[PDB]
Amino acid sequence: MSNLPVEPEFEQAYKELASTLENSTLFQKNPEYRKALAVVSVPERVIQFRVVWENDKGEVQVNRGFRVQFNSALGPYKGGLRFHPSVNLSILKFLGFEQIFKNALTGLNMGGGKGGSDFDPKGKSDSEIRRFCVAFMTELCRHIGADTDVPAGDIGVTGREIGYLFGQYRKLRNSWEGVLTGKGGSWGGSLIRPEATGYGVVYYVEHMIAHATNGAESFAGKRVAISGSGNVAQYAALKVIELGGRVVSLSDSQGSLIVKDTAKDSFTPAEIDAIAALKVDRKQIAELVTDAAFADKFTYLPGQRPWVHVGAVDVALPSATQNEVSGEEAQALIAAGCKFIAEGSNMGCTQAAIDAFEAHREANKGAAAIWYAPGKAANAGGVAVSGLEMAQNSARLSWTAEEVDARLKDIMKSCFQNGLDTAKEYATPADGILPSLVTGSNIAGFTKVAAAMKDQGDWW
Amino acid sequence: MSNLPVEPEFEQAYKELASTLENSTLFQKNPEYRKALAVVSVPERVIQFRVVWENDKGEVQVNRGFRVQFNSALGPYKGGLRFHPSVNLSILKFLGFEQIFKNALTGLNMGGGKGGSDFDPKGKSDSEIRRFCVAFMTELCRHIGADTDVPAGDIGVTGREIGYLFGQYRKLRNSWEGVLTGKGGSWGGSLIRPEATGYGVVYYVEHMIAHATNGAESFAGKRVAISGSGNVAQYAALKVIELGGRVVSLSDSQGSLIVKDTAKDSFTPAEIDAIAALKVDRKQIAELVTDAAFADKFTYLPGQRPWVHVGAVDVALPSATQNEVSGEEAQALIAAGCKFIAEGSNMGCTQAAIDAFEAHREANKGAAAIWYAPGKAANAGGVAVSGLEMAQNSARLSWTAEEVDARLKDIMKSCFQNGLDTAKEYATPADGILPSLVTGSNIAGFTKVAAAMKDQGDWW
Amino acid sequence: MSNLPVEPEFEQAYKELASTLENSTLFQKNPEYRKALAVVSVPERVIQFRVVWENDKGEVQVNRGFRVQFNSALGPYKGGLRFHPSVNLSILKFLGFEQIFKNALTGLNMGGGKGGSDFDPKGKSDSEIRRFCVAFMTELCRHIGADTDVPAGDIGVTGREIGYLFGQYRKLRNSWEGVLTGKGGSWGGSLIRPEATGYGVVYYVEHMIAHATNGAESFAGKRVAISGSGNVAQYAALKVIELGGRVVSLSDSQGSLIVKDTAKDSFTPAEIDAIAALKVDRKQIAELVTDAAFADKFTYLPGQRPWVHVGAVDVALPSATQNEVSGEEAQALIAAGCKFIAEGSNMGCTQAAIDAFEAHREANKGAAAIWYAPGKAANAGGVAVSGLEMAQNSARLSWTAEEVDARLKDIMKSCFQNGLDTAKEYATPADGILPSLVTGSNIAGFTKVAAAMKDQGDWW
Amino acid sequence: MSNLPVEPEFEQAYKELASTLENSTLFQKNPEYRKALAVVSVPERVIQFRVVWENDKGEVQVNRGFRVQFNSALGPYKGGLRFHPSVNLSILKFLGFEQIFKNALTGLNMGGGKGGSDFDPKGKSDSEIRRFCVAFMTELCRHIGADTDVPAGDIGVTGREIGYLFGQYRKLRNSWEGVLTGKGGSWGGSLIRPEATGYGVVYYVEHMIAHATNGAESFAGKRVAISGSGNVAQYAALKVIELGGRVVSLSDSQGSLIVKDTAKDSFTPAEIDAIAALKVDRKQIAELVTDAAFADKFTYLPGQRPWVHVGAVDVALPSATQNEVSGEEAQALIAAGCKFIAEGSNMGCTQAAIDAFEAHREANKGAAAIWYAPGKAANAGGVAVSGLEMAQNSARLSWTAEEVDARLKDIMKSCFQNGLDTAKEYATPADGILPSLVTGSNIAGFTKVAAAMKDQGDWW
Repeated sequence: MSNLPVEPEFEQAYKELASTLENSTLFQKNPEYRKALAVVSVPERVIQFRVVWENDKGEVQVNRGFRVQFNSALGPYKGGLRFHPSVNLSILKFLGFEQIFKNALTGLNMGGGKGGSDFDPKGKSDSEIRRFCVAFMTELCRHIGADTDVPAGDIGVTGREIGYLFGQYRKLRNSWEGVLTGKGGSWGGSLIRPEATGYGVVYYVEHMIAHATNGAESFAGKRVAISGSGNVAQYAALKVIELGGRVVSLSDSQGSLIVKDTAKDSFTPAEIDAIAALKVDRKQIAELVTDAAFADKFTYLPGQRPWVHVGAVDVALPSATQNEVSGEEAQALIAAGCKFIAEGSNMGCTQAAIDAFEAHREANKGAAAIWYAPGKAANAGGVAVSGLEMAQNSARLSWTAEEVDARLKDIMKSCFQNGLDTAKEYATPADGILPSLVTGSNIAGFTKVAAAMKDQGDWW
Repeated sequence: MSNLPVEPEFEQAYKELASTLENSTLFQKNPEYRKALAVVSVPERVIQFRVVWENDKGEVQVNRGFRVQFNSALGPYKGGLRFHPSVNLSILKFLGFEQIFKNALTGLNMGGGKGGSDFDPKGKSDSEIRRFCVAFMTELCRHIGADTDVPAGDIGVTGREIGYLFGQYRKLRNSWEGVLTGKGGSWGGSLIRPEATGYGVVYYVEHMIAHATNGAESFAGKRVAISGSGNVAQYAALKVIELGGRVVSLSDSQGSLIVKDTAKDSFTPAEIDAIAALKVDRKQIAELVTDAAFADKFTYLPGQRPWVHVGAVDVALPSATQNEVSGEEAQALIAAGCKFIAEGSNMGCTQAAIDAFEAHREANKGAAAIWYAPGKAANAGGVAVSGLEMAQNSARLSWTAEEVDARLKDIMKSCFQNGLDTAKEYATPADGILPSLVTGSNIAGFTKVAAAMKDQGDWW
Repeated sequence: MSNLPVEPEFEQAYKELASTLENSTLFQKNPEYRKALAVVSVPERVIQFRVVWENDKGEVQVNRGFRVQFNSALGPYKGGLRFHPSVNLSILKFLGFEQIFKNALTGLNMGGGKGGSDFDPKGKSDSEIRRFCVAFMTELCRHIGADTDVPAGDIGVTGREIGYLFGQYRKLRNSWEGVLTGKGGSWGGSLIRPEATGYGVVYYVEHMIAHATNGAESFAGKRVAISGSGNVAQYAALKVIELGGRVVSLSDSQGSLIVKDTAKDSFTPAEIDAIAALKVDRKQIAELVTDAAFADKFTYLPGQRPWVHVGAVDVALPSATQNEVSGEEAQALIAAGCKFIAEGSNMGCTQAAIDAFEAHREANKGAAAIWYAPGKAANAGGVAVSGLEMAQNSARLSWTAEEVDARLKDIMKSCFQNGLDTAKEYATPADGILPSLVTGSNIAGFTKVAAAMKDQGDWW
Repeated sequence: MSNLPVEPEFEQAYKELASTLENSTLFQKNPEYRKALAVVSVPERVIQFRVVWENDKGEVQVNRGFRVQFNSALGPYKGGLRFHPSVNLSILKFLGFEQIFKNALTGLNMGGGKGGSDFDPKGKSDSEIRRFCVAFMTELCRHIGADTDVPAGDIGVTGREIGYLFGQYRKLRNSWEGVLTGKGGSWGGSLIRPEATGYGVVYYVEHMIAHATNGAESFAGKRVAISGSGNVAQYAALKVIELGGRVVSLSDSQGSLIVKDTAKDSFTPAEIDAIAALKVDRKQIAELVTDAAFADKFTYLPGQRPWVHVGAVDVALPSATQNEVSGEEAQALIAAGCKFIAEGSNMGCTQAAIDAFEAHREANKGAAAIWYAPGKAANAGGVAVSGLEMAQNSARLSWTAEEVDARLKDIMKSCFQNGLDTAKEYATPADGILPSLVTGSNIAGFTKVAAAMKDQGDWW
C-alpha cells in the first residue's frame, strides 16, 4: 500500500466517510456495499497536463493543470475549476470526492470531479490571465464535452477566466456547446448562476439555523459568526441581517471584522457590498476598516481568528476554507455558549474539532447541544443553478428569473426531505439525544451513488 | 428473386400490408406510392455481429447480435432489444417494419428498427447476464448514438439488462447521453416508463372496447380473454376489472387460468400482483393456481389455449405472442359469441384467422359483427413514454408524473383522431357494414412515411 | 438451431471443413481447437444496407449491398466486391470464410471478408454504373477504412467500378487513402495487379500440374481442361501452351470450345486475346466460333459442359464457378483417364464429386491416382498482389514491376513450403498412397487463424 | 510552495541531470537552455485511470493504470508498460524521463513516456490476466493511437499480456494498426526482439575497455558480476561466454550464484536456458542451485548481494533492479579490484555509490579505475528494434532478419558515434584522467531534445 501516494486531505475525507458508514444499520443490512467503498474511492480518470504560456515580460511560464473526473454514475462529470497556487492532486481529489455526494444528496443529475491549476491570478494582468486561459483550454479540450466534462468556477475562476476559456473552446472545437458553467449575457449563460454559490451558501445557512431551532426562533437576538469575504460571505451577511441577525464576524483571511459593541451595533448591507467590491479589486480589508464609519462600526484584531473574540456568538459559521476551526478554537466555541457549528466550507472543521463536537453533543442531551453541520450538506445551491444552466444550455433557450428560482426552492426542498427521511432513524439511534448530521448525510448520498454503480455493473 | 432469402414472418407482414394498400382510394389517386412500396420494404441498415462472452464455469460462449435500422424518414431509429433464444433476422425485420408505422400512426416522430440477440436470459445468473451485456454493448456501441440509435426494451431486456448495457456504453464511449430507454433513478431515466408497457397496453384495450361499444357499454357484464403473463396482461387485468370487467383468461404460455364459475367469480388484483412476483421469479402459473385461494378462484387446464374453454367470452384479447389465434381457435371465438377480436400483440392473429374474421365481419352487418383489432393499431403507449423519456433525456431534466401523463393522454388522442379521420371514407365503403381497422391503420401510417421519404428525396 | 437461417453454400463449406478437421491428428493432440471451430464460423460483422440510385430513364432503383467482415485475427479485413445479380448473404459468407484461410495459408497479413451487391452490370450504361457506385460507396463508406476494410474486385467489379467507388470515397471522406484495391495510373494503384487475376490463376495451375507430376513431366503431350473465357481463362491458357500445352477447353458458361482434332490442333494466343476482348465487349462465344480461322480450330457444342466431350483430357481444370463438376461428370472424367482434378475456383467440385474423387484416389494406389486440388489451395496469386498494392499504398510510393514480381514468386513460395510442411504426416498417413491436399490446406490455414485468435483472447 | 508532491526516484533523476548540466560548458555558452530544463521536467500529460476487472472467484478487483507521456518533441510517445505491484506515478515519471533521452541519444525518431499498473501478474491464472488486460485496454484506448501513443512491454508485460491488449484494442477501435509493441510474428511481426538489449551492455563495456587502456586490455579472461535473471542478464552471460570470458554471477532478488572455483567455472548455455524456463514460471533460482550440476558448481548466498562475495571480479553488471548497488557495496567493489561498473537498468547505482564511483574514476589512470556506466548509455538497441516494428507496421510489410539486424547495427553505430562525438566539448577531460561518461550521455541527449522543443516553439 506504501506504493500508493499519501494524500492527507483525501485520506482524512475517506477516513471520515468510512467511520460514519461503519457505525450504521445500512452496512449490516447490506454488507455488499463495503466492496462498493473500494470502488468509489478510486477516481475514474485523473488527467494532469502541462500548460505553457507567455507572461507580460515575454518569458515562458510552465504550470500544471489537473482534471479529476471522479465518478459519473449519476450523470456527466460536473465540477469546478480552481486557479489557486496551492492546487495539487490531493486537494482536487478530495474536492471531487465531496462533490460526488454533494450532487447525489441534493437530488441532482451530474457526477463528481474537479479541475484546476496552480496558477495564481493574484498580481496578474488581464493579458496574462487571457494567455494562460487560452493555453489551458488547448490542453483540456481533448477531455471535455457537453456530456463528458462540464467544468465550473471556484476560488480563482471568476467570470473573466470562464469567458476566456469559453472563447478558446469555441475557437479550437468549432462547437458552441454548453461545456462550461459561469457564463452570462455575452456568452449565453443563465441568471443567478454567477452569484449562485453565495446564493446557495446563504440559503443553507438560513435553513440550517431554522432547522437548528426547528423553526422556533428566527435570527432575533442572534449573533452570527460568518467568515470569509467577497462572494458567499456578502450574500450570507445581507440575508442574515434581515431577521435582526447581529453580524459580528467577517474575517477575510487575517483581519477580523468584529463589532466593538457586540451587544447592539451590527453591520449594514452597503458596507458589505463595499467589502465585496474591495475584495474584487484584489485588496485586503485595510483601508475598508480604517475608514471612519467602518472604524466606529467594528474593531480590528488582525492575526487571530474571530473565535478568540467571538463576544458570546450565538451561531458559529466558519466559511473561510478547510481546517479553519482548530481544536482549541472549537473548545472556545463550545465554552462561549454556541450550540450550532454551521460550518459553510468543505472540511472547514478540523478532524479533532469534529470529534470534540460529536462527543460534546452526545454529552449535551437536550436543546442545548452543539449541533454539527458537515460541509457537503450545506453550501450546494450553486451546483444546482449550474445544473439548471447546463439544462437550459441544452434547450437552446434562456429561462427567466422567476422560472429559475421556482425550479430552485422547489428542488433542494424535496432533497432536504430525502436526506432527513433517510436519516429518520437509520444510524445514530438518537434515543433522547440529538442526532448526528454527518451520519445523516454521508449514508444519504452513499446509498444512491452505490446503487447507481451497482445497477450499471461497476461493482458486484 | 430466389437469391433473396425467405423470411416467413416478414413476408407475411408485407403481403398483408400490400393487400390492404391495394384495395384503397389512396392507391388509385396516387399510383406513385406503389413504387414507394419498393423502398420501404428494404431496411436502411441491418447489422449482425458476433458476441463473445464468458459464462459462470469459465467457458467461452458465442452468440449473435442483430440491429435492424429499418427506416428513419420521420426521426432517429427507435426500437427495442429482444433477448430471446428464437431471435433471428426475419423476426427483427418484421418487428421493425411494424414499428415504423406504429411510430408514424401515433404522431410520434421517431423512426423504426429493432435489435436483439439469440441470448436466453432464462437460467442465467446475474454475472452471466452482466458479462453478456458488456460484450454486446461493445460490439453494438460501434453503431449507436443519441441521434443515431436509441435501443429500447422488449421480451428479454428487463431493467437489469438495460442497466448493464448503459453502464458499459458509458464506460467505452465516455459520453452519458440518452442513448437507451428503460432507465430510472440510478441511471437517470423517467417515470411512467417502467410501467409503460402495461400502461399503454391497458390504455389501448379500454380504448378498443370503448370504440367497440362506441361508449354504449363499459366492461360491465363482459368476459375478457386476456392472454400472457407480462405487463401486457398485468395492467390489462388491473384496469379491466375496474369497470366490472370479469376476467376469464390469464394463460401465460400453456396453462390457461380460466375461472371455474365464469358467470360470477372473477380475478383479484392482489392475485395478479402475486402472479407478477412469481413471473419475476422465473416461474409459471404453477404453484400459484395450486394455492387454495387460487384453486377456488379459477381452474387449470394446461396444454390448451383458452379459446377452447372460453366460457362464452365477451371480448377476446390474445396478447401472448404472434400467431396465438389459429383458424379453428378463431372459429371457436366466432361461435362462442365474440364480436371483438382484440389482438393485443404483433401478428398475434394467424393470417388465415384474420381472413376468416374479415369475411365473417363483412357478412355480419350490424352491431353484431366481429370487429377486428390489429396490433400496431394499439400497444403504442410504451412507445410514447419511451419517446418522452428520450425527450427529457435531451432536456437534461426530469419531468414529473403529472407532466408525463399530461403529455400522454393528450397525445395519442390527437393521433387516434388522425387515424380515424384518415380512415373516415378512404377505402372500405362501409355502407351500413362495420369498417375494417387493419386497412385504415395501414394507409394512415404508410401515407405519412411515404410522404416523408418523398420529401427527403428517398424515392421519386 | 432452426432459428438460424439456412445457408446452402456456407453450410456445405463448414461441413467440409469440419469433416476434414475431424479426421486429423490436430484435433486429438489439441482438443481445445474444437471450441475454436465454434468461433471462426460466426462472422465478426455482417452489414447489409440499401442502395437507392437513379437509372437512365429517370426511375429510382433499389438494391441491397452486403459487407461480410468475417475475421481479422491476422490483419485488416481484406475481401473483394462482387456485383452479380445472384449475390446474397450465403454466397458472401462462404466466400469470406474461404478468404480467411486463403489469406492465412499463403502467409499474408490480411483478414477475411467479402462484399458485393445484387447489382447486374450487364446491360447497364456507363452512367448507370457510375450512379450506382456513387450511392453504394456512400452507404458503404460509413463502415470502411484503411485499417478497417479494404474492399477488392471480383466478378462484376472491373477497373471502372473500382474507379467510380474510389472517386466517391475521396469525395465524401476527404481522405485519399489506400482503402480499395484495383486502381492504376489515374487512381494511384500498382503494376502486375491489372493482370493479377490471370497471373495468379496460371501460376497456380502450372504449379499444381508440376507438383502433380512432381516435376517429372512438363505440359508435353498434355490436354488441359481450362474453363471460363478471357481474363482468368485467358492468362491461364497463355502460359499452359508454352510447354507444348495442348488446349482443348475454353467453355465460357454453355458453349464449349473443344478442338475438333484433339490429337494435334491446339489454340493460339492471339485467338485467346480475341476471346478476352469479346468478353470485355459483353459478348458470348457465338461470332467467335463463326469465323473460319476459329471454325477450323474447334467444334462448338453449346448446352453441355466440356466433360462430356473431353477427348481423353490429361488434366482437368474446372475454373468457371462453384459446382461446375457434377458427380456424373466427375465419373466421366475418371473413365476418360484424368488423374489431376485441378479445379481453379471456389467449391467448383460438387460435394458428391469430391467424395468420389477421394474414394477413387485412395482406391488408385500409385502415380495413376486422381490427385485432388481444392480452390483455396489453388488461386491466391491475386490476393498477394492486392496485399502488395495496399502495402505500397501505405508507403506513399510506387514499386517497379521487377520489384513487385520479385516480392511475389519469392513470397507464396515460402508459403507453399509452409502449407506442405504443415501437412507433413499430419494425419492422412499416405503409406504408399497419394496424400490428400484438402486435409493439408485446411489444417494449415486453421491452425494459424486459431492460434491468432487464441493469442488475442478471442477464444480460450 | 511545497504544493508539489514527493517523487523521490524522479527527484534523484532530476537532481542528477541538473548537476550534470551545471558542471559543464553547455550552460555557460548557451544560458538560454536553463528554461528548457524547467519545461522538459513537466510530464506534459499524465493519465491515471481506474481498472475494474473480475477475478477467477467472481469478485470485483480494482487497480490503477497510468500513462505518462513526457515528451513528443522528437516523435510520437514511445514507452513501455509495466505490470508490477510497485508501480505508481513517481516510478513511471522517472522511467519516462530516462526514456526521453534514451530515445534522443541513440538517434531514434520516437518520444518518451511510460505506462503500467500495480497489477501483479504472479499467482494469477491465464483468465485473470486476460480479463485485466481487456479492462485495462478498454480504459486506455481513448489515449492511445499509432501517431499518439505506442506502448511497449517491460517487467510484467510478457507476450501473452501484449496479445490480450492488442486483441481488445482491435475490437474496440475496429482498426488493425501497429499501436502496440511486442506482437507475435503472425500479427505485427517482431524479429530479434528479445535478443537485442542483452549484448548491448557488454558491447559498451568492450568498447570502453578498448578505448580506456589505449588498447592494452580485452574481454578475454575476465570475470563478470552480472546480476538479475532473464532478458538482459541472460544474453549478457551468453555474450561473455561466447567471447571467451567466464561468468561468475547470476544473482536474483532472493540470493546469489557464485561459482565455487572463481578461476575456472561458468554457466553453460543449456543451464541458462533452464534458468529462463524456470524464471518463466517465476520460481526462485534457489531450487535451481539445488540441482546436482548447480550444487557441485555454485554456492547459494540467500539474502546477500554477490558483488562482495565473488571477490576479485573484472566486470560488474547489476542488471537486476534500480538502486541495488549501495555505498558500502560500492567500496566493496573498490576493494574487489573491479575496473568497469555498467548498469543493465536505469539508476542501477545508489547516488552515494555513483559519487564514489565517479570520484574513484579519476584515479587509476589506465585500466582498473572502476568506471561508471549509467543505464541509458548501455541499455539500448531493444528500443531500437521496437521502433523498427513501428516502421514495419507503417509499411504494411514484414522485414527479414537480415534487414532488421543490419538496421539495428547501423542505428547502434550512429548512436555511439554521436554520443562520443559530443564528449570533450561540454565535459572536462583534464589530462588523461578518464573523462566522465554519464555527463557525456546526459548532455548529448538534452541538447537534441531542447533543440527540438525550441524549434517547435515549446520554450523560448
